Amino acid sequence: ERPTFYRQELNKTIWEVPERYQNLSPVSVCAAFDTKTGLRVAVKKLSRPFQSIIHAKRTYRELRLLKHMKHENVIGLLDVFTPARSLEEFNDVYLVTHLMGADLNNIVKCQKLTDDHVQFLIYQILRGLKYIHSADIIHRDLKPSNLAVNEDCELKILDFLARHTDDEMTGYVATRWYRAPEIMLNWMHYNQTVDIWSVGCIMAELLTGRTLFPGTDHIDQLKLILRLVGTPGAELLKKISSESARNYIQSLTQMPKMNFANVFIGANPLAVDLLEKMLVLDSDKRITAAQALAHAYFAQYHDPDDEPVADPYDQSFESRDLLIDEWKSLTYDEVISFVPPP
Ligand SMILES: C[C@@H](CS(C)(=O)=O)Nc1n[nH]c2nc(Oc3ccc(F)cc3F)ncc12
Repeated sequence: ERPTFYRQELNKTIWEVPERYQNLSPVSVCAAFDTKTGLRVAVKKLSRPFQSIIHAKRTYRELRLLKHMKHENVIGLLDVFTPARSLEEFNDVYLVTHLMGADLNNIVKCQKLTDDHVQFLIYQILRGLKYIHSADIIHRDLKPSNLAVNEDCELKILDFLARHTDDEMTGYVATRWYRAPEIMLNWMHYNQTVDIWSVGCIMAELLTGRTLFPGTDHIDQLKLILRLVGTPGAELLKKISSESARNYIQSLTQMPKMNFANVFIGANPLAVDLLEKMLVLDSDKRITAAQALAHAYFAQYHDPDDEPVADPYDQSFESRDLLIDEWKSLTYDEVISFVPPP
């Protein structure tokens, strides 16, 4: 049956939530206490979820994605609710997940982590990614700020969705530093391995305490990337479906791949080897999450029987054109059909 809701203004926003959620505090996301489960939770009220087709579809997309994700190392949905009693009244959507303490930045904080810390942290990211990728879902925007960790260094992947504007990808910004070159410059139709590029950047940063490719702009970042991994070979150049981008790439003086052991001085030789396998220019040749988990660097964490894959994820809706009310009705069904985890 329908729980009792109570009203409360917070972010100059009127929040109407079930009584079970108490002590709401702005952190449009609020920290709260779930009296039913005893969990500290984050409650997110979507703003204008059905204002346009694009926005309505995005609301549907986020809910579908969150409802599907059932893995230790991936953000899960604890609850989803609306104060509405019917489709006609339906206008607001609230999403509930675990309140995560801090992100990966707060932990790195300009400092080198121990090799054991790096092992454990990257292991969990790859474990989550294997899961995510097995459902043919690409994160597309993995960075330290989308990786939440608790006191015990237990990690969850957040975000996934919305996507950054051209303005916020411009200049000296962490929003672009972990992005694979093929997606940063739209070289081609990208695949799941864009995320592996991002993991390599993250891992290097955990090892050195420094951003791997802190480009001041797209062009500066590419030069930083190509200095490390070398300029593309003929094989890759053919794969760059963009004639314009291909032509610019060929304007650059050729450079060989650097010695990673000389770049990551003092680092575990197994970490160096993994980095070389993640940070490959040609995305076809990048190591996958499943393959990376079997790499000797994770010997003390790897367990083939404790690295689950996801149930199939039906994302046919992505290529579907619908009206606002149709995306809305679909979103409503998803809210109403939600079943809480054990
Ligand atoms: C405060 C923050 C610090 S942090 C980890 O981002 O640095 N911590 C968080 N823990 N959980 C979170 N969730 C969201 O957004 C949601 C996403 C999906 C939902 F179902 C519900 C949400 F509220 N935002 C932040 C956090």
